[PDB]
Amino acid sequence: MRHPLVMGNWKLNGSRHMVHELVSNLRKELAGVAGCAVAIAPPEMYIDMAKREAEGSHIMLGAQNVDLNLSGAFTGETSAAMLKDIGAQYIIIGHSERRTYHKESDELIAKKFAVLKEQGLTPVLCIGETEAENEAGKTEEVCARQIDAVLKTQGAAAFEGAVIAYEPVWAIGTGKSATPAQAQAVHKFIRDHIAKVDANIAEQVIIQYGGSVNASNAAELFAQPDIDGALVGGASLKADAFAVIVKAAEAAKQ
Amino acid sequence: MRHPLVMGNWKLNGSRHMVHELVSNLRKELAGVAGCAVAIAPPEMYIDMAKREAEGSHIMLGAQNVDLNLSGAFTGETSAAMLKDIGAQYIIIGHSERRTYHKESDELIAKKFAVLKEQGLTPVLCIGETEAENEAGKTEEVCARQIDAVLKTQGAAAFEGAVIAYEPVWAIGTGKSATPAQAQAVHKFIRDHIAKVDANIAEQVIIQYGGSVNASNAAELFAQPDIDGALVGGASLKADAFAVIVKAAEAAKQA
Ligand SMILES: [Cl-]
Repeated sequence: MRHPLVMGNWKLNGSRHMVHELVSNLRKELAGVAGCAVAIAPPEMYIDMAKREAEGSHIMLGAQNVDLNLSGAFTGETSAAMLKDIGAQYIIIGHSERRTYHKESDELIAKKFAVLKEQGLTPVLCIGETEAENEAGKTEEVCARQIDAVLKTQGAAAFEGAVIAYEPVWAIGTGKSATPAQAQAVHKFIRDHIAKVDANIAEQVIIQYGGSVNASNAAELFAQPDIDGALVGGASLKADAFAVIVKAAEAAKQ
Repeated sequence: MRHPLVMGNWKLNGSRHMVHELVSNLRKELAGVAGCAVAIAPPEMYIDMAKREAEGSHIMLGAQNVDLNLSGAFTGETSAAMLKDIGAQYIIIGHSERRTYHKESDELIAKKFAVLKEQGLTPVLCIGETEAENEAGKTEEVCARQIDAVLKTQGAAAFEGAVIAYEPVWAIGTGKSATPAQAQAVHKFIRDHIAKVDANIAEQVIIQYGGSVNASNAAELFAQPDIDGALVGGASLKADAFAVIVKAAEAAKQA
């Protein structure tokens, strides 16, 4: 029985005003929630402020990316040691926006995963297939490759305490939609793939859905046995909507 | 005359403890400075804390990079609107570490310059030639090309109130250093290049030296007429050393 995790990826959205309002409203909307863990990833300059504002709540912090070095002559980079130092626990790596827009390779993302692991932070490893890969029936091949970049170079124990987020990139448009059954099939495949190396590790990995989640499909999605929560995008910017998703995850896994 | 600017590029160095200690020590060491402007660029997650620690001093804040979007579905990016909101003013763009390790193009860097000007922020445009380029006699061609990415798309007016930092990249990990005379010749070339388009704008541009600057060598660099300060790396992590540099710039440019 895995404790669910709902994480808000704020993407490139935030301000001093917005952080104060949204974190305060999240605390209020999440009052009484005990059965679903909650994390947020504001833009990096606001992590400190958000952590301090989250004091008194159960909201955990996180970040949207990390680089490979801990310190040194690396102007503009993000250090895992510094993310740990300001209080970010859940660090998104390999998001589709970075694999695409920033050409981040599977191997680079696996290096990120390793640095996070060495610092004692929790990677949120994003994986998923494109429109063409999905059409060609390559969903499993792609997800296995993206996972193997870590599994084959770092061992199954690399996944102890880790999170994977499955992004059905192929379903981004309003023309295509992933059903809970389709999502479940991919999550089961992911878990089964790790289980071939270590069944115990596979059992404890948190596999979040990273496709669009709303109040009308959350119950069904979270009703699936291998779906352990969600990495939420736009809905994370509105406290009421985000809390509905968190409560649905709590209700489903109780 | 041009009022000098000494800016500390902390690079990938910082922690809450380090920020508090360093900013406190900088406040003390720089409290008596009048004739040199000072900025610091901590790692992005520490800008807010550093800005709050600097309140009450003349230390200005800055950042080490920016991306192109103000907001939206751009996981992991840095927004100029957010840098403005948290209090950063001097934004380093095109640093040699980013042109090399992150393959940032002249054109990308010029787009970053434009977004910063749209937000009322001050670009610190880094330019400079590699070991191979220096060996090939292309110092001027390279600097001209990197500057032209902005000048030929946004005009000389884009350089109002802006800063340029010249990095002799050929001096990094080669065990060599540019002499003050060599640095001065490059700075005068950069200024003359902009002057071909607008002499007035060229006279007011702050052109910082971005090679290695140390408490020991700051005076000899700041004695040069077209060197208006420095973008300091390692010495920026020790308040005593950084203050010696600031004071050297103040003394060199003082009435
Ligand atoms: Cl110090």
